[PDB]
Amino acid sequence: DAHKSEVAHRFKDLGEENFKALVLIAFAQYLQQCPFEDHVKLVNEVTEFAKTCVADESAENCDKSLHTLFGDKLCTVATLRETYGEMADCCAKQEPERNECFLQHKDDNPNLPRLVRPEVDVMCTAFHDNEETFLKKYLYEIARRHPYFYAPELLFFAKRYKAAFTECCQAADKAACLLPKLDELRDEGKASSAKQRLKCASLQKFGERAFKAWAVARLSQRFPKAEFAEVSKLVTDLTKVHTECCHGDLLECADDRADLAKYICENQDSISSKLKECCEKPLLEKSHCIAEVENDEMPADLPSLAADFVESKDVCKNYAEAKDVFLGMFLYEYARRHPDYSVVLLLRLAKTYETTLEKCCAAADPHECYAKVFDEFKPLVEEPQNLIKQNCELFEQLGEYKFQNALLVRYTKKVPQVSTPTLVEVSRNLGKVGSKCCKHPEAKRMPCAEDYLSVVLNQLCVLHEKTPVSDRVTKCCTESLVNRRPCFSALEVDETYVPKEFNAETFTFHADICTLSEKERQIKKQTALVELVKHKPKATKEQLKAVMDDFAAFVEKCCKADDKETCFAEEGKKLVAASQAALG
Ligand SMILES: CCCCCCCCCCCCCC(=O)O
Ligand SMILES: CCCCCCCCCCCCCC(=O)O
Ligand SMILES: CCCCCCCCCCCCCC(=O)O
Ligand SMILES: CCCCCCCCCCCCCC(=O)O
Ligand SMILES: CCCCCCCCCCCCCC(=O)O
Ligand SMILES: CCCCCCCCCCCCCC(=O)O
Ligand SMILES: CCCCCCCCCCCCCC(=O)O
Ligand SMILES: CCCCCCCCCCCCCC(=O)O
Ligand SMILES: CCCCCCCCCCCCCC(=O)O
Ligand SMILES: CCCCCCCCCCCCCC(=O)O
Ligand SMILES: [Co+2]
Ligand SMILES: [Co+2]
Ligand SMILES: [Co+2]
Ligand SMILES: [Co+2]
Repeated sequence: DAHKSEVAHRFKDLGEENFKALVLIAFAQYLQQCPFEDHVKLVNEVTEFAKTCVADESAENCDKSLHTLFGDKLCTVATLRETYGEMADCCAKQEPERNECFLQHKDDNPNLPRLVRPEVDVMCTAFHDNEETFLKKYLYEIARRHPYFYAPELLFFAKRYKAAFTECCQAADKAACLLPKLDELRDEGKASSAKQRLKCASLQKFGERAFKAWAVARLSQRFPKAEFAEVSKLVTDLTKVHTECCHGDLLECADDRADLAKYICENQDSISSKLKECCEKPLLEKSHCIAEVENDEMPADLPSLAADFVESKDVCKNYAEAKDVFLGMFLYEYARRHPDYSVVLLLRLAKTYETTLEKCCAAADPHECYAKVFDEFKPLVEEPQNLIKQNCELFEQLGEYKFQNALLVRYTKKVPQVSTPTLVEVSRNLGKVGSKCCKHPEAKRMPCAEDYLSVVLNQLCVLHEKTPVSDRVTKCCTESLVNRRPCFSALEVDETYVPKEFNAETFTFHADICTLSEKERQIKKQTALVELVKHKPKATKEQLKAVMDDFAAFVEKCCKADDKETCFAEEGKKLVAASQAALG
């Protein structure tokens, strides 16, 4: 509907709850150093003003744009120059430039102390006694630490956090219930943040064409019944939405997503049969629902790709008159028939086909030259499939924890220069990827692995390039995204590496380990295993196994011993000397 007041407009569309939550997020992301109660006050002022406008749109300042009003509120902050320095100078600018000014002065890494997780009982009491304040303080705390995380997506995590507390605080064992859930949500939060940045970094580092190629592949998988023309229309729209979201303006990004959501829901008949329930959903949820929609089933009578792309005599002619449209159609056709492939695999095939057409269409006899291009696809398809069966079989033999340890040893041996915390975190996450994706049937394993492997390898690459230690990791991280995982898969053992000198404190343990959680204990042991491998990198899988066995016995025994701490000391020096002798 037409509206005199934009803020009254947004308010009625979102509802009061979502509005108040998003305003809090927006303020926390722009003013990261201001305390909670000042933010609560601002939220309440903006919210009370919104409701003035809902009641009377002819009221003072209700006609103003939400950008103008938002900037106006920031500029009423007293300590703005004293706290944010030159951000105060934004206030001397007219509104087109002012929001741009403010947006540039967001601090990606604010110097804020790590957010500590309270005990389960204190959280549950806080949740019980003061639900609104509990949940909003933390929304504030997370938003100010993540100024670029898309606010509506953060709102969606907050609701799952709320759900976890509702269930687990009434449980018999609260901590056994709650802490796994909070660990999952944190992982998904770190993953969502990873993807968002990775989209923008891909788009800038590699450009639209490659971005669109990725999108063609994925949308053809999701929507195999759609005609190429429609897919291409969605890709073009999807590419522009990303472009404007990567600039970081919330309203712009939200409006764009909701336009694309609106388009897709009006054209369900031309896109997918799986959009129905998504398209009934309210504003913020609809775009989010559509992003996570499941693959539609493929049409029945699908011709072979050979006809248009190998056997036609007009392959070169059709290619030459529009190369990207032709390659787009190739990718569209291949992808829609193969939801079981990774997008990157599909892009490798499309790039192979491109390379082949480029040379073969310049040969005296093209039709001959390019007649067996589909043979080049066999190894490309094989390579990821092999690793899947190979890792998921090993996962089934060992279980998550020991699978993780198998990885620790493998990757420490390959890149021993990486810091111990990084190797532990990456190997654990890689372990979970196996734990999650290996449970799927074959058809679903490769897309699963690609998605989760993408965020884990992003997190590694992000960590690494802030503190570089290995050129080989650098090369894998700075390569094309299509080649990133194969580059990492190709890393060999570093036979050059000179062992880390012995540090007795690293391999001394204490009685505290017995009472720690399964998670925390595993981490202390995994830390030690990395260091063991770094100190003895020529140790055989079987030699380490013997040390790992003796260590298990050491823990088990000293955790039943009366005097725990002298056990750990006395037996500990024994295990260490024996191990040193063993691994010589
Ligand atoms: C989107 C966030 C909304 C509210 C979140 C409430 C959760 C608070 C408990 C976790 C605090 C420490 C962070 C963590 O390790 O999980
Ligand atoms: C520890 C806070 C977890 C909150 C999860 C919601 C999404 C926020 C983005 C990523 C949060 C954790 C990032 C970090 O470890 O610094
Ligand atoms: C290039 C600066 C504007 C950033 C645009 C925001 C959208 C991307 C969200 C990424 C959040 C993670 C933070 C980071 O990795 O820098
Ligand atoms: C709604 C987003 C779908 C279209 C994605 C655009 C192409 C960018 C691909 C590069 C980033 C990969 C991250 C991921 O696996 O999600
Ligand atoms: C950086 C490599 C990205 C993948 C390259 C695949 C090449 C074949 C696809 C050509 C681009 C199609 C773009 C489109 O029409 O949407
Ligand atoms: C884009 C810069 C200013 C953003 C903050 C404006 C103040 C209201 C925020 C909440 C309402 C809009 C949220 C949305 O539609 O996604
Ligand atoms: C696979 C179907 C595509 C439809 C998704 C529409 C939403 C556009 C994505 C824009 C990304 C903004 C950042 C984010 O929400 O993570
Ligand atoms: C580290 C164990 C993860 C569990 C699954 C193994 C993944 C191996 C295949 C990787 C495929 C990703 C997509 C691709 O590069 O084509
Ligand atoms: C510091 C750790 C770097 C090494 C870990 C990255 C490698 C994981 C990607 C591939 C995992 C499944 C297939 C494979 O292991 O080749
Ligand atoms: C050569 C230096 C002395 C080594 C002392 C033993 C430390 C290695 C134990 C860590 C691995 C145990 C993990 C497990 O399988 O539970
Ligand atoms: Co309207
Ligand atoms: Co009660
Ligand atoms: Co625009
Ligand atoms: Co080198």
